[PDB]
Amino acid sequence: IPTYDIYSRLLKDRIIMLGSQIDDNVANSIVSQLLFLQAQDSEKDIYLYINSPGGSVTAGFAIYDTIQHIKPDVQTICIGMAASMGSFLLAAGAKGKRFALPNAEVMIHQPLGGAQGQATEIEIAANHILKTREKLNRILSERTGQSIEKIQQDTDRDNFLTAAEAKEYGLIDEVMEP
Amino acid sequence: IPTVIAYDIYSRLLKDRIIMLGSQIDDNVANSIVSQLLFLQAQDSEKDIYLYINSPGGSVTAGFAIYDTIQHIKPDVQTICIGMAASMGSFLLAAGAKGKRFALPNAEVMIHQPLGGAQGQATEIEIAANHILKTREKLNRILSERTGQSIEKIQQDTDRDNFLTAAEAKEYGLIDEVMEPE
Amino acid sequence: IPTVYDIYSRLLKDRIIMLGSQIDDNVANSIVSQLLFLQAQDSEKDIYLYINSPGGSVTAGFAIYDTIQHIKPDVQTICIGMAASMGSFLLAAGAKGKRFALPNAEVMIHQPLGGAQGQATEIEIAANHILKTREKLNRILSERTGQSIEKIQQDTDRDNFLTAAEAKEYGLIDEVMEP
Amino acid sequence: IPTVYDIYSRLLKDRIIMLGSQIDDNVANSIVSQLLFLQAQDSEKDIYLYINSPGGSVTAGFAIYDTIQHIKPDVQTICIGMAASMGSFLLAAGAKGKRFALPNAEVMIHQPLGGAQGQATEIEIAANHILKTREKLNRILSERTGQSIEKIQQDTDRDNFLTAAEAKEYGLIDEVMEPE
Amino acid sequence: IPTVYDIYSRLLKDRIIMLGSQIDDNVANSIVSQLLFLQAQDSEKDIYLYINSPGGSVTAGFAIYDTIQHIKPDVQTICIGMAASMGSFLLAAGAKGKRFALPNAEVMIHQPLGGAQGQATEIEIAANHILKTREKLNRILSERTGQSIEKIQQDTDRDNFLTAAEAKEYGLIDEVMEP
Amino acid sequence: IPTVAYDIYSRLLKDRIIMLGSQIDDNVANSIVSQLLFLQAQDSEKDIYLYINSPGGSVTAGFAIYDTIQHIKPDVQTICIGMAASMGSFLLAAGAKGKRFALPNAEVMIHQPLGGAQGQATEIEIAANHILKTREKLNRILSERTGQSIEKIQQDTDRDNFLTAAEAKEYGLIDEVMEP
Amino acid sequence: IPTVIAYDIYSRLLKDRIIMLGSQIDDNVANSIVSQLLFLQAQDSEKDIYLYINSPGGSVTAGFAIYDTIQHIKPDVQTICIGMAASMGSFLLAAGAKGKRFALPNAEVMIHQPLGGAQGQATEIEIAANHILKTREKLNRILSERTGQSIEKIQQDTDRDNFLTAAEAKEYGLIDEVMEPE
Amino acid sequence: IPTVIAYDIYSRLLKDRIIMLGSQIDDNVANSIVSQLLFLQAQDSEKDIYLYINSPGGSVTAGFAIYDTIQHIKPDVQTICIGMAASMGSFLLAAGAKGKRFALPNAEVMIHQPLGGAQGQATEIEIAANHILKTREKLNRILSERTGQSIEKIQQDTDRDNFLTAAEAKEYGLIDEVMEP
Amino acid sequence: IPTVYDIYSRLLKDRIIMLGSQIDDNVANSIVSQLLFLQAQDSEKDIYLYINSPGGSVTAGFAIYDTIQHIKPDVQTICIGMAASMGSFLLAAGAKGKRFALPNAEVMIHQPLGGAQGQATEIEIAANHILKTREKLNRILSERTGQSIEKIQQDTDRDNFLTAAEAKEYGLIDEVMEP
Ligand SMILES: *[B]([O])([O])[C]([C][C]([C])[C])[N]C(=O)[C]([C]C1=[C][C]=[C][C]=[C]1)[N]C(=O)C1=[C]N=[C][C]=N1
Ligand SMILES: *[B]([O])([O])[C]([C][C]([C])[C])[N]C(=O)[C]([C]C1=[C][C]=[C][C]=[C]1)[N]C(=O)C1=[C]N=[C][C]=N1
Ligand SMILES: *[B]([O])([O])[C]([C][C]([C])[C])[N]C(=O)[C]([C]C1=[C][C]=[C][C]=[C]1)[N]C(=O)C1=[C]N=[C][C]=N1
Ligand SMILES: *[B]([O])([O])[C]([C][C]([C])[C])[N]C(=O)[C]([C]C1=[C][C]=[C][C]=[C]1)[N]C(=O)C1=[C]N=[C][C]=N1
Ligand SMILES: *[B]([O])([O])[C]([C][C]([C])[C])[N]C(=O)[C]([C]C1=[C][C]=[C][C]=[C]1)[N]C(=O)C1=[C]N=[C][C]=N1
Ligand SMILES: *[B]([O])([O])[C]([C][C]([C])[C])[N]C(=O)[C]([C]C1=[C][C]=[C][C]=[C]1)[N]C(=O)C1=[C]N=[C][C]=N1
Ligand SMILES: *[B]([O])([O])[C]([C][C]([C])[C])[N]C(=O)[C]([C]C1=[C][C]=[C][C]=[C]1)[N]C(=O)C1=[C]N=[C][C]=N1
Ligand SMILES: *[B]([O])([O])[C]([C][C]([C])[C])[N]C(=O)[C]([C]C1=[C][C]=[C][C]=[C]1)[N]C(=O)C1=[C]N=[C][C]=N1
Ligand SMILES: *[B]([O])([O])[C]([C][C]([C])[C])[N]C(=O)[C]([C]C1=[C][C]=[C][C]=[C]1)[N]C(=O)C1=[C]N=[C][C]=N1
Repeated sequence: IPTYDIYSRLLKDRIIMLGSQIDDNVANSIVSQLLFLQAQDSEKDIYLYINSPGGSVTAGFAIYDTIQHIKPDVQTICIGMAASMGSFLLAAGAKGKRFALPNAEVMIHQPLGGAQGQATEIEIAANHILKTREKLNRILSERTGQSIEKIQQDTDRDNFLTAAEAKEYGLIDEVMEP
Repeated sequence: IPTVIAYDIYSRLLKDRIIMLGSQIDDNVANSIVSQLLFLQAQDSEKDIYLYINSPGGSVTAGFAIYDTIQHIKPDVQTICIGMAASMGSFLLAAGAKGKRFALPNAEVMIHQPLGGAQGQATEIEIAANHILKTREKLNRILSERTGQSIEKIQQDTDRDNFLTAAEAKEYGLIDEVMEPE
Repeated sequence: IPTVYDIYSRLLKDRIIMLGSQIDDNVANSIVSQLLFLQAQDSEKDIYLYINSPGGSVTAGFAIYDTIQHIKPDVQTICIGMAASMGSFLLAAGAKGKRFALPNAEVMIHQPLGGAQGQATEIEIAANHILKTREKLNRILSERTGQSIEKIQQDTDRDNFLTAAEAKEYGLIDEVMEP
Repeated sequence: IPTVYDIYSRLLKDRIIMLGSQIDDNVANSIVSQLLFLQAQDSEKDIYLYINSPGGSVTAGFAIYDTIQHIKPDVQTICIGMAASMGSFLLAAGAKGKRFALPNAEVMIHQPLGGAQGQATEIEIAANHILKTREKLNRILSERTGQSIEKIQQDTDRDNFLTAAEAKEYGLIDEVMEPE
Repeated sequence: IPTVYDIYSRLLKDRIIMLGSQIDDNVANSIVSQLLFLQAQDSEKDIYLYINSPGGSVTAGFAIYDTIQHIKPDVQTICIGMAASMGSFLLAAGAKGKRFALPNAEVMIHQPLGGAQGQATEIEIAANHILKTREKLNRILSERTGQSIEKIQQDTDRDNFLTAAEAKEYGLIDEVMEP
Repeated sequence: IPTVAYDIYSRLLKDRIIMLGSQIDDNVANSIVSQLLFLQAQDSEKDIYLYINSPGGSVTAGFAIYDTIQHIKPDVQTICIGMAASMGSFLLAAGAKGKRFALPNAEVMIHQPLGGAQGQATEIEIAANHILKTREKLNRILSERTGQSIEKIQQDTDRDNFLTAAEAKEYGLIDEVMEP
Repeated sequence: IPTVIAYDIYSRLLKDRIIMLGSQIDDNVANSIVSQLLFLQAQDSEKDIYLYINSPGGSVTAGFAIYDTIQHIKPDVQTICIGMAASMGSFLLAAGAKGKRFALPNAEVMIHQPLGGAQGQATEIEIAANHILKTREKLNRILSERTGQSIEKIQQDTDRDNFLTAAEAKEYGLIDEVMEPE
Repeated sequence: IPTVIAYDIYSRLLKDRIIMLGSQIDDNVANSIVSQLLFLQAQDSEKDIYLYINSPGGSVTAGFAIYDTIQHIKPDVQTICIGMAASMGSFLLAAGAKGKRFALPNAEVMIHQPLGGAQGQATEIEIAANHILKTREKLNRILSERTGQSIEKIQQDTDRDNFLTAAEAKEYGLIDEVMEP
Repeated sequence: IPTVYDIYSRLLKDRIIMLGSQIDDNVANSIVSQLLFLQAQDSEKDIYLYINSPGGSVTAGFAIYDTIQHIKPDVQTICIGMAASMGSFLLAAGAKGKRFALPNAEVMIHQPLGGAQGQATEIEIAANHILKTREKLNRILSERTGQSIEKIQQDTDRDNFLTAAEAKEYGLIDEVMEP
């Protein structure tokens, strides 16, 4: 905001700041930043700070798949709160390089959505959101080491975790101490 | 709206065992129709009742309050479609006493599958989808019994809005006769 | 609005029905109930249906139309002011020889209007339905006026305003009621 | 709103109809029904139509106009307050010799108003219709006032306010009713 | 709202009319109908018109004004609360000698208000009409109060509030009604 | 709306029939409670028939009805038509034992209470404790009325749970499916 | 949108012949994408262009502005689905250079039939219905050519919303490869 | 929105004599397109101009500001339909230099009669009706000149919305060539 | 909007001013500022004012009109699209011999529009003002076209649409610019 703006100045040092809800506009910007940083240097780590209430699942997967596709390691650092698709992206950082600050919060839960129309249309929408949850649970299981059954049970309702609990859960690797 | 020497016009027709269904079907309408049906049975459990239907449809459970009351009471309930019987309106038309389901010649009948909505967590959406799918299975089973068509044919024919003339509704089994002028 | 009965209830006692609004399911339900009541009171005496209406729902209009044709009494139709769209269709539906308009009353005919929203498949279903509805209206209007279906189709493509004398020449009414 | 009957129903018992609002289909249907009822009660006795109206729908006004001319009784018209637009047309439609205005009542005449939207072909249809409607109104008003159609056309091009005395000079009424 | 008849209908039985609202065409239609009804019942007995009104439409007020002057009975006018604008004009229109205000009633006089929109020619027509309406009001108020038209014009250029005693001095009423 | 002078519902009340056919709020409960009290005063022994087609509503309003049913001397039969959901299914289960019915295609739905809380953490805690105690109260009564364990009721009301009339009988929410 | 040593991030990617289509498709978006394609061809008529697609779809005519420009220009336009390619977005994904249409492993693809509206006289509704049906036939024919699926199968599979994984989109022929991590 | 170095993408294309119409046509759009056409004639009075058209149409008088400017200036203005050219958009497509009017293969063209509104006194509605009818006659006369169809055929073919494929638009005379790859 | 100058800034370098909107105070102050700037750059060279405008505020238009007459350079006016109301007034205000319209440009002339609300005295003031404003516009338009004031008054009573050829015949422009 102070004028580079401050975010452009941090991007020069390979730091991307996610500090909002995740929608297609945010995801397209984050993806473009990741591809640019890879083009600048395919070896150096990238740092993705996350303070986000979540957002669109498909927008989040644009970021997730780009993180996994590019050559650089992407460190993830939770400040404030990583909720919903934000906590999914926090867990998507390079293994060994996923962090939270000591008073940061992590929240996990199941996807939300809506369906309107004919019974046949509602069935299609329900099957899609159920398949999307299975996809999220399968990946979270791979990234945390927890069973798919445990992820399913633990996301049935809003589940708030301290930074220490998120490390225990396998969502992060370390609580970043001063 | 007008008054007869004092009854409003619908109260006057109710004295002759005629019930007019001429609106969307919601709980308020169903409560009134059920009450009229129970009242008419208490007055005379043998005489026929006449239910005129001009309705775009409405709530499935409100329609089933009327449907079940029709089947519970002793009097035959004749159904007469004027104008249009759509959605739950055509379901109630088909629910009239066998042999006593009618449509006037230019009345229209429309059948289709139920509509609804669901919002919230994936598990809540799944519960709502399962509920509306089961409701459709229930409606199709009854319509099959009342029309003679197979459940599979009902399912195919209600996937989208399906408009029938009075003559087509008779051929389908939704009514027994097209009422020709007296 | 005034009391004597309200004024419309007082006229109903003399077998007069006033259709003086847009035609919707509520209006059709009331008119059909009045027609059925009058037939039950006396199945031989004429009924008088005054029409001042901009039109309205086609299915609501057909509830009235089919009830007129079903009951035993002749239903005279009398246009005052304007009978447009489904209003002019009901005007033409009165007992043959007993369809009237006052000298400065206006009659308007046109094709049905509607809407469709959604998938291409759903728009196609809605279009086929409104087109079949137009064919149904045109066939009946042809029968009631003596005009060919082809002429009715041409003459309803756009709004077509008729004077009372032109409505008689067209076959929508039988007589212009003079003082 | 007072009860005696409400006050209007009580006056209707004495063959008086009160027009005190804009003229739309609901008002016209009521007035036509009152006129038909009064003729059925007695086809010989006069009816009195009081008019305080800003005007309204032309077709609704013609429902009233044609019913006045159709029925057997003379319909006296009495302007109180203001008879504007379709209201002044109905004032002039009273039985000749029995059209009145009170001394400070106002009369306004002007041409019809309307709207049109859509394709050029549709706008043309709507324009032709309102122009034919104006010709019809002007022709009848010429017959009822004795003024030429050309003068009626000129005098209604814009809002034209008349005193009661001016309305009598114009032929819209027959007499200014002075205090009894 | 209470019932005895509702309270106002009960007062009308004793020839009392209550004007307690803004004056519009609906109110004038009711007041005029009550005046005609009372004259038809008895053309000699006085009528009592209570006035608590902020004013309203000039033509609606003149419907009432001309009916008061037309009918045979004397119409006493009694201001309670406030008689403003067309309300004070109607107060002054009561039978001479029978116009009253209660001691703390307020009277306000001012010039007409209106609006005009459109072409210059239309604005000119509207301005001429409201100016001619103001001249008519001033001429009648001059006759009713005994004040010159020139004085009425000056005293109504802006809102002019009067006590009951001042209204009597002005000629708008004849007496302040004491207990 | 029709008249028999009685409206149709007043006419049914003469035969000890009460129709609950809307959402349950304080106004509806006030009306139902008053009808129950009136019927007891007319005849303290004869059965009352309460038809239920309701999506539910306020818990405290529902308990005004519930406690009145249990307080009065007459048995209250409950008859579900259409749908008895949420507090509606609670009241259906509250009818006199042996006299709780559903029509064959009527639906029953049970779930836990819903609410909201806003303000300071202390205020949110008070509101949360209140809705949890309210849920425990509902579940304890439903367990007594159905014969199901409290643990099963809690399990079966965690989310919306739709039951057919035959399933509602098997569950213990009603005693019989009313056949034609 | 951050700035780079001065470019905004998207202008910086355009320097390397990368176009980001990351919103609903309307005339404004199509004007921008078409102008970028024309500019890139003018810079170099031989080098590939990369079109990233994360779009819920949008206007069919706006999508065809982009589609026809992709086919008209000389460079191959690679298409890469990230996140979701739905409706006209999945149609443009399938429009990339054959062999150079990609989706990331967790990207979603959705296909369905066109949506629209019609209001007015019966003859106007008929004109609008005929137009949207002809538009659907055009989309299906091109999608058949681009995927290898029959027109009949496309019609069947787009009757309702049809969600596909990246792997299923490859089997369907909408893309050529699922891009696995580098 | 993207920048080329500094030009926005549309300014960079204008440097190569390309004008992009990609919106409804209102006075603001017409002011901009007229200004670009004047500027390009000032930069070079001989070289062709390329006007891409993807437009639902819009104001007739705004469209005529563009139309008259195309005919007035010395350079040939090529018109290229991408997406859709409807209503005044198809009128402008047909207004390009003869032999240099193009549509891409899946571009749509739609022709129809003008739309408008009128409110007020009968005399004002008559003035408004006469104006829109004269405007329709003007549009039909010019479209006849530019397509080679008779005025009577243009009138009949524009009574309702009339959608054409690119190939149908060429046969009609609205364009000269379907641009193939 | 096209930018490196925007396109309008580039045309201003060549002494071209583009009027392409309604005329309000913001537009007038921009146009006046451009005219004054151009005069300061070169007081001898012509200025070109393109006009496509539905009109607007009379006083804003007179800010432009008086500036055109005040500065030394000839201001050519060129109508493209439509010059209506104050737009056609400004079109007629260009240097004599240098007022143009393109062949399919339209010109519309009519009387001023406005509004007035409040006391009768206030409506009278507003009516007198718009009437004097119309007299001022007609007198200037008479001078710039050669038509009598009486003819201008008659021809602007309602909306009067003119082709470019008719506007030349009327005297609002000097030439229809052919290709
Ligand atoms: B969360 O709350 O951020 C969650 C992500 C996940 C890891 C549990 N996101 C969602 O549940 C979103 C909510 C949303 C709906 C609509 C617009 C934007 C965001 N859901 C989806 O993206 C969704 C919904 N239905 C089907 C598929 N995806
Ligand atoms: B119809 O359109 O009348 C139809 C009845 C038919 C298929 C026999 N009714 C419905 O589909 C209604 C629509 C509706 C929704 C919400 C409020 C009122 C009406 N559906 C339901 O009643 C419904 C929806 N979801 C689940 C169960 N029931
Ligand atoms: B008219 O204008 O009254 C006309 C009747 C005439 C052609 C004999 N009615 C309609 O066109 C109505 C308009 C309408 C739309 C929506 C609500 C109410 C009225 N159309 C229909 O009733 C209709 C019927 N079937 C299909 C589509 N529209
Ligand atoms: B007046 O102002 O009441 C006037 C009557 C006068 C000329 C004898 N009436 C109208 O101009 C009405 C206005 C109106 C429009 C819409 C709803 C209600 C009233 N005009 C018409 O009735 C009309 C308009 N266009 C065509 C035909 N009739
Ligand atoms: B007053 O404020 O009541 C006043 C009356 C008079 C005795 C000075 N009335 C008006 O000025 C009204 C205001 C108004 C009320 C309701 C509708 C419209 C206007 N003015 C008019 O009645 C009127 C009369 N002729 C022209 C314009 N306005
Ligand atoms: B149900 O949905 O009818 C249910 C009743 C129960 C037996 C499962 N009712 C509620 O959950 C209501 C919802 C409501 C909220 C606000 C106003 C009206 C109704 N809840 C309560 O009444 C409630 C909520 N919080 C605390 C106490 N009571
Ligand atoms: B999709 O949902 O994006 C779809 C494209 C197709 C490949 C399945 N687009 C549409 O269905 C659009 C929806 C829309 C409507 C209105 C404005 C913008 C977008 N339809 C159309 O573009 C359309 C509608 N009717 C006729 C022709 N084209
Ligand atoms: B079209 O749909 O773009 C069409 C152009 C023509 C070639 C058939 N445009 C119009 O019909 C416009 C529509 C419009 C109305 C109002 C504001 C903006 C656009 N009509 C006019 O420009 C018009 C309307 N009435 C009179 C004169 N011109
Ligand atoms: B026209 O429509 O541009 C016209 C000018 C013509 C007669 C040469 N202008 C006006 O009539 C404007 C309309 C307007 C009203 C309100 C805001 C903006 C524009 N009228 C006036 O500027 C005006 C001037 N004096 C008094 C009242 N109105």
